[PDB]
Amino acid sequence: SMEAPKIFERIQSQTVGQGSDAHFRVRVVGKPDPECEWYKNGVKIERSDRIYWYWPEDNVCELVIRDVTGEDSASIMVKAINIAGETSSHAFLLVQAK
Repeated sequence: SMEAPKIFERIQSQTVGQGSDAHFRVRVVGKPDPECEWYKNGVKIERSDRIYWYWPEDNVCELVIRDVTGEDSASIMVKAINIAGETSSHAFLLVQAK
């Protein structure tokens, strides 16, 4: 008895000073536990030392974009998926210089 992912808490838009770190969090459940995928301007995010996502809590998937630059302003999208379905949540990241 599989259950499609359901977002309880959507991601919120962030306006962050260039050089600071951007954080995005979604609370989502599903059976099996859904995998979490993040997209920056439509491009799927892969982990690096600057940008990665993790599970700070079992039902919270978080994206961290460290030391942002103007080049990081973007539409941010998280997609939670498991064998029963997928769902997504959207926000933007707006970077401000100095």
